[PDB]
Amino acid sequence: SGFRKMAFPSGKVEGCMVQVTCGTTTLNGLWLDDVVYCPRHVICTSEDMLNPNYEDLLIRKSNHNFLVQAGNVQLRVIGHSMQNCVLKLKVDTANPKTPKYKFVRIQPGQTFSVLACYNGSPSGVYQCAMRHNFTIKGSFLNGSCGSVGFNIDYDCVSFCYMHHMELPSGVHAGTDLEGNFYGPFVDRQTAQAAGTDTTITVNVLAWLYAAVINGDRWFLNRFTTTLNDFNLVAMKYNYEPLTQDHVDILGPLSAQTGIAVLDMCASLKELLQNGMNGRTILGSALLEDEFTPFDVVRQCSGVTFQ
Amino acid sequence: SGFRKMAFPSGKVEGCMVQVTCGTTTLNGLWLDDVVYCPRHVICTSEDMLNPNYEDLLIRKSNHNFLVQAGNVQLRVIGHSMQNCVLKLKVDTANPKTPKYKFVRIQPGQTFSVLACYNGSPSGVYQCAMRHNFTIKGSFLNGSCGSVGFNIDYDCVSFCYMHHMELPSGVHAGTDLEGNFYGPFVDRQTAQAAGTDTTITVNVLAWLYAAVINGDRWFLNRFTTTLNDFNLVAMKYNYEPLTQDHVDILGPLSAQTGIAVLDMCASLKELLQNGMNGRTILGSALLEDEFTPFDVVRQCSGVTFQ
Repeated sequence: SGFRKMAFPSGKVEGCMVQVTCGTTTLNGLWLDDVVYCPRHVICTSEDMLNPNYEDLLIRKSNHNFLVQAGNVQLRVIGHSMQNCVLKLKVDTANPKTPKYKFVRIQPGQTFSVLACYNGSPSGVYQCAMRHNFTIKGSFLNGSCGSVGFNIDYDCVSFCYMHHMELPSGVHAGTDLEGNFYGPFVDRQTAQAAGTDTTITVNVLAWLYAAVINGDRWFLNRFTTTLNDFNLVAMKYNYEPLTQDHVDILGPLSAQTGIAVLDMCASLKELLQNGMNGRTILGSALLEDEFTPFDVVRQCSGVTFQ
Repeated sequence: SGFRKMAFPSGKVEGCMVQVTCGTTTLNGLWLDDVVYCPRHVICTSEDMLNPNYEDLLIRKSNHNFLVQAGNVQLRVIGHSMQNCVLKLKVDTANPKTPKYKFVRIQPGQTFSVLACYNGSPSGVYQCAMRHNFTIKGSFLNGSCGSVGFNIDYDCVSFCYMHHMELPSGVHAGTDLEGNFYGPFVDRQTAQAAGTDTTITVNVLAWLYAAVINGDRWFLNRFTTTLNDFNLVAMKYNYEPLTQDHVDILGPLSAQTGIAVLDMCASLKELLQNGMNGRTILGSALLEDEFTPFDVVRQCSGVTFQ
């Protein structure tokens, strides 16, 4: 028992992180097979970032201008290509430590693990969620660009995120591994507002299920509700409207706990209206929304990876 | 910027986890060099755990009764020894993936990363702290025993924790890697009460520094205080008494922020007396105490490991 924000074991991704330098700029790349993936803004100076023309900046770069270092090993770049907001560097050596992998573009609400890296070296691992406004709330300092987010399934690593920017508000923006940003963000040092950060309702419900499984039952109430009545409340508190797909995803947890989804929604309603009255749920004094239904089933049934 | 509970990258420890089976019991071991370390209660049935005589139970076991599996590889056990509450199994093969490592016994307040494992396979990684009552607040299901806690420094993995028990209250107890339990706990299925779980004051202060570094400044107040006056408050709220060693450890963070330790203590005081009035600090609605001063300096200056 107990319930923790828990990352995937990072070892498969550690073995893929390299350092990429171009002129004076150093950041992280991901070395899968014989291709190194990195933020295209590796070709930029501090000044370029104010208003980069990436196509023009890229012209003044050749293969040899990209230094790729895996630990101390220097990799040889024999080809480069810009794909959306990421550079692909062809190298002469396949990564021996390449795992089974896929590139996925995730939907808002889905969670993943970040391996925060500096100079091609891993420093730490934490969980986060793709927010409904296409930001993440990470921990990223200068040099962290190219750090990646992922999920693991048995032996397959699904990369879903590459870190590119911090917005002036201090939240984080980046791309999938095809180089398309999540949301409206651009790789330019200009003003960019996020948008309303709505709570991921289906995640909060999952976490309520988790609490119940773990003996934290005080918030269960006598009431039920309707999808429409609940959603009236959700919309007042900037909660994502709950859909019948959401109800479906919560079915297994409903089944294990014997608590119908809508009963759980009525508990949520009363929490939103009355607050927590200074109590906690699973050691938090606010409603947590960065656990997916899958995250809870995982942690509650001890799923394992190779 | 941003501040997250962040584990060490787990890859060095992944490569050390094996599965240990003895009769009907399976749990995790740690394979360092040619020795496999595991909870001695691997020799116990469910019934034995009510009142085990480990010395007597161990007599009816030979080398061949310990099956050790690293992935699919079966390791050969050529020697066994019980040291406190852990078994050491000598195997005929040195772990090729053995890192530089040490065994450390940590002090209350210190944090570490847990790699939660089942059947010798890693499922996830999270941070926790050794509490002042020698428990940890983990996430552990059946089969998790032998999962380890650690810290990394450059290339050296310091193991400080092996998971052994869940107490009837649902918190977690275990040993250092010499097999000595943290606290008064025993490897027997009997009633065991934890003790008062006091807040780790020096950690809360660190996390206040962290918040300030990250722009969360609302709780800074006009006041200062004294060690004795603060401690009068700490003792009322079940906070660890702050010592001058604590003040010393916070010096670098005091220096970076220009906020004297005792000014920060007076802010804490007012938080303890007035609550948070429904605001948050670094996205929490309560005072967090599982970041060490070191943890904050780490995350705030991007320290890296090989």
